[PDB]
Amino acid sequence: DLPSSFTGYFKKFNTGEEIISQEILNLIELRMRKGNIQLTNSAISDALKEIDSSVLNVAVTGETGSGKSSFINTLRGIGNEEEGAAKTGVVEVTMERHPYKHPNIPNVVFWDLPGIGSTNFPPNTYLEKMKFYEYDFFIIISATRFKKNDIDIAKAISMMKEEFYFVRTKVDSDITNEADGKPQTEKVLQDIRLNCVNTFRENGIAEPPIFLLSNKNVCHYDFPVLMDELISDLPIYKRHNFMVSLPNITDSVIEKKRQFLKQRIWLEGFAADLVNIIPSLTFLLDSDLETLKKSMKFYRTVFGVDETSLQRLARDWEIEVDQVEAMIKSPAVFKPTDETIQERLSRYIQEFCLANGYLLPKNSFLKEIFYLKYYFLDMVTEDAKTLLKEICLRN
Amino acid sequence: DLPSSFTGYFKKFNTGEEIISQEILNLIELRMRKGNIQLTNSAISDALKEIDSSVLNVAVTGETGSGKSSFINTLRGIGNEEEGAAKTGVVEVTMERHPYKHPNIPNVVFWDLPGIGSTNFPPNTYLEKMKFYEYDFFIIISATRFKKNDIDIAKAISMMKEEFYFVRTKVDSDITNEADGKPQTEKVLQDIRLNCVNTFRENGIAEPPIFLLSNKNVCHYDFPVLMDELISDLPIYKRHNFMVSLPNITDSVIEKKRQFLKQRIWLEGFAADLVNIIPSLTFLLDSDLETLKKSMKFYRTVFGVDETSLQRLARDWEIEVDQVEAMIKSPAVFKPTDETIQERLSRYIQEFCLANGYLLPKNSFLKEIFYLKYYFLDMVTEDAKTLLKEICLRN
Ligand SMILES: Nc1nc2c(ncn2[C@@H]2O[C@H](COP(=O)(O)OP(=O)(O)NP(=O)(O)O)[C@@H](O)[C@H]2O)c(=O)[nH]1
Ligand SMILES: Nc1nc2c(ncn2[C@@H]2O[C@H](COP(=O)(O)OP(=O)(O)NP(=O)(O)O)[C@@H](O)[C@H]2O)c(=O)[nH]1
Ligand SMILES: [Mg+2]
Ligand SMILES: [Mg+2]
Ligand SMILES: [Mg+2]
Ligand SMILES: [Mg+2]
Repeated sequence: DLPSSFTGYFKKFNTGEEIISQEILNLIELRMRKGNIQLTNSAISDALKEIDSSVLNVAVTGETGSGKSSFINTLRGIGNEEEGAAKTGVVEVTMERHPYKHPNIPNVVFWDLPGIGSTNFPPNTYLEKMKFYEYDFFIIISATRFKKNDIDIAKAISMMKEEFYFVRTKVDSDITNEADGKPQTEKVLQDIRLNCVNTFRENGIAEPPIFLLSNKNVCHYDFPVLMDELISDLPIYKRHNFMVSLPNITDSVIEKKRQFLKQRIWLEGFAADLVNIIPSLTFLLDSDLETLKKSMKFYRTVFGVDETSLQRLARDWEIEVDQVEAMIKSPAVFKPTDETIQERLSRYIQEFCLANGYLLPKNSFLKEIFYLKYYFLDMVTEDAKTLLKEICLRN
Repeated sequence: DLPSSFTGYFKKFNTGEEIISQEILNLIELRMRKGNIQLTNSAISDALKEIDSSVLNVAVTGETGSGKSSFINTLRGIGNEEEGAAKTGVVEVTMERHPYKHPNIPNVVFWDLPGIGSTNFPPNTYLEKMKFYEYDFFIIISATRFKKNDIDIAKAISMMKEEFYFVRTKVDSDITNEADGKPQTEKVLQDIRLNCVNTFRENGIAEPPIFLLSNKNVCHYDFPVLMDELISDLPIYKRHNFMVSLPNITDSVIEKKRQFLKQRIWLEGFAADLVNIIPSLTFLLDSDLETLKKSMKFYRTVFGVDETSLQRLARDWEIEVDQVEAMIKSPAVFKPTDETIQERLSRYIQEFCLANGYLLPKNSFLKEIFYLKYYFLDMVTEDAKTLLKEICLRN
């Protein structure tokens, strides 16, 4: 039956890839069996509302000149040259916090916090004037080893039953400087991980795990692990909003993004009344057409394959966007061509259903718009991996 | 007579533009009158030797993340991307000094000094392990206001009868952040100059003058004044080597460079035996031809009009060097063209002497090579100003 099926699509994903908890999924299944379409749709819409309305506030504290402002621009996927991005080299020194919303996901805000050092208030008033209660978790950055200042902040955070994370930036510079001129014969990474703990263990018991990374190289070292760790500690419903905002550094992250978005499509489709009508018949409406345009540009912006991000492969090899656009099939979706869109989308739907079935029990179907979303999602995901390969060979 | 004339060319320059002191010029004039060509030439060659052999060691101390490493690359005229330049963002943290010679003037070495803060030794051993006696003068950098650490270093420097200079970097970021969003109605510069003194005056009496500048904008604010101030405090004979290494930020600096080089040409010409032979006759030798090539590429590298620096106008407007080379007459000197070089240099000499005479009393002349140097020097200087205009309109 339908209740059985909706429950199961959630099962093909991993336990850490759940867009919604098992507590609510069983609540939706229960309502569905009741037969009251009103309450069922409402519960699903509420779940979607909870996810979409979910706000994440990340507080970042750290000594000057470590890479925390560049760390803000890194996760946001923004260069250190833009005006909307955090000032990457220069430091504010306002004793005043400044928020930074994600360019694509406004519900994601990063806070650059003044180091306790150079604050003009006793740490008792430091934390209060900060308003740290509002944040979901803390990120602690240090360019070298973590000093007492940073450590004392950590202890307070741990004491308040909140999560914190130590981030050691500029690891690339250490390896380069230490290795420079020496023979070919990952020792630097091991020395730094101990050095951070050596200062920790001196005053602070039970040194926590520390992540060594480089804001200039998001794809290597412990950068991937940190993102994975942050999501797991976050509440189930909060993972969705944060996940899509993360940098597309690997195929795993890209695929993970696809998986979450796939579940949201499933949810959205179910929130809408199901039908007995097979898609790919007659023509689509302008309203549903515009909704696909908004959904498409949303998927493209998340996987960094949007026209704005298409500006940044043009600089990698000095190659115009058109040339970059040819590799991927994303931009060539809403392009005015002789081959109408009403006849083009009619083609996408047929290929998808023949290869993947209708995803639902016989005689039951999702609205046409939802099947197109799965197709686009798959298309953009594949494009992200294709674009990724070209990116990795350079720089 | 000849003694009278050699003395006078030095007089047409400013008192602060003297490549050599009045104490030695009078020594050269005395020897000349004696008639002993041996001692006279030797004295001049010694003067040239003293200047050329002159070594300058600049120690730079400062708290982390102010712009002192970028300050090293700024004066050297090197980007923050090169390997030979000081690591511009990242910080060494080796508790160990590192030298940086000028790319064109090896006798100019900049030292990035670890802040007293984070040194593991008492300041009594700090100064000693530093070996600060070797430096001619100190540059003190601070990204905001100067702390007790910096101030105590300053007091010790002042106490040792040595010159020091306070440099406040990143002033551009302060003005931008403070002005951001506000109406059109130089207040920021006045507030910072007092803030530096406010911390100074608290413990340190007689606040010294402080220079506000930006490593991202060498041409504006107090950057020009600092260079002028540094040279004046330096010993006469040491000015030459440092001057030519300085960034070509203004016409005044470029003209000043020309003036010093003009005096050196004069000296070099006099060190060589003078003749009764007029130049621009017959043909030049390959040895003198090669000497002109070395002297030309030397002048071009100083005024930043060399082929290496010609790479950096190509990025300003995305314009190939050839296009940049057309504006200036520097690169088109040693280009294989139908119009031989033996006939080309024969043209430069005639135009120069007709417009500027022989610079010496009747029947007396400098060697041909020296007149060509004056011509090239003038040509390169004019090219520097021409190139400067194109640079200033952009960025
Ligand atoms: N090699 C390397 N350099 C880095 C890294 N992160 C930052 N930097 C360097 O440090 C500068 C960035 O300073 P910034 O990020 O503002 O420091 P911060 O950690 O944000 N703290 P603050 O906000 O006090 O400055 C840049 O000039 C850049 O060269 C990194 O991961 N690797
Ligand atoms: N706006 C602005 N930013 C600057 C200036 N100087 C440096 N910066 C910024 O700060 C970083 C440079 O750090 P750096 O120069 O190494 O600091 P420093 O003063 O050399 N001291 P240290 O050697 O300890 O780092 C760059 O990322 C750059 O954005 C300046 O004059 N203006
Ligand atoms: Mg910041
Ligand atoms: Mg929490
Ligand atoms: Mg340095
Ligand atoms: Mg001195």
